[PDB]
Amino acid sequence: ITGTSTVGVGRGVLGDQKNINTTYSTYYYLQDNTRGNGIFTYDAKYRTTLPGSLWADADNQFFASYDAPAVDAHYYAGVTYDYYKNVHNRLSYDGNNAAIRSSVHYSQGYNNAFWNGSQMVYGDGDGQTFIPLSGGIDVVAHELTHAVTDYTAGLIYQNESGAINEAISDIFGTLVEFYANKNPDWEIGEDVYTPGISGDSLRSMSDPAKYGDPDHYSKRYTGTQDNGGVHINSGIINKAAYLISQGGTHYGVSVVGIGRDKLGKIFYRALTQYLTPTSNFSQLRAAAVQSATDLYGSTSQEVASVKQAFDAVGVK
Ligand SMILES: [Ca+2]
Ligand SMILES: [Ca+2]
Ligand SMILES: [Ca+2]
Ligand SMILES: [Ca+2]
Ligand SMILES: [Zn+2]
Repeated sequence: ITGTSTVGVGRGVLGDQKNINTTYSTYYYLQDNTRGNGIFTYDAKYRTTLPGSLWADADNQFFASYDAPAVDAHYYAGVTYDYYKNVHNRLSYDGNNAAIRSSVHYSQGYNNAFWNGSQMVYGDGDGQTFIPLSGGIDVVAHELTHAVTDYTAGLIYQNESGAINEAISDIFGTLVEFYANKNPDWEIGEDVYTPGISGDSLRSMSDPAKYGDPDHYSKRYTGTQDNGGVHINSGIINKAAYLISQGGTHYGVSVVGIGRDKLGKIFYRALTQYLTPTSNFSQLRAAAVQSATDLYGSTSQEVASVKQAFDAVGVK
């Protein structure tokens, strides 16, 4: 809508207070005009019809419990946008400042979130397996990253190329969590998963096997579930990415870590320059080696660590 840019305040899913960019025209709308062509947050009103209604509020204060998922979707989209702009010089997900749209309160008891090709969508959870999914900054950045991947490499959501697609989203969701300094870790979804149980998460990058996901290529899932295991086999790449950043010895293979900043630079380059819609794990390795080569030289420690990390998870 057309109006005056302003700033409101509210409380997120975890009860923390934050400022959010809104737009004023009779009502105050969740429309942030300070980033690209805008960040827009919508209310799906427990239906499955999308996008729903641009979020309208009478007084620019968002402290109602119904408000919480919208506050976080809107705010964390902004943070994710800032990460791509400040760190990788990328303007929104398409590189030309496309508007970012999210709907919250999607359906009833919906325990997922997703990018649907045009926008992000967040369930409220059922209150025991998940609380509202926009409460997790690694979740929001994971989904938004799917949009980045779709406009660049175009990795198909099937088999190995789909596992790569999921791992990239876990990797950048995590880097964005570290960027925001939001109690960062190498786990996925810990802030919104199982509010009854502390210390757990949906997936772990540092030790995928903790939840039954493979951490070596020899253990990859080869059946048909989950589109050929796109959320399962991602553990092999997540573990590789964790090793490149943090170092470690895994199945007897030792990796010298090069840290988060270089991990992000290497993977962002692989993603935007070398990967294609049908890339498999072996092609990911070549893309990553070539990226680190471009950036740091063929005899650098950085190239060496990328090679050892993929050797450690059995990807040749
Ligand atoms: Ca209000
Ligand atoms: Ca965390
Ligand atoms: Ca996390
Ligand atoms: Ca939990
Ligand atoms: Zn995903």
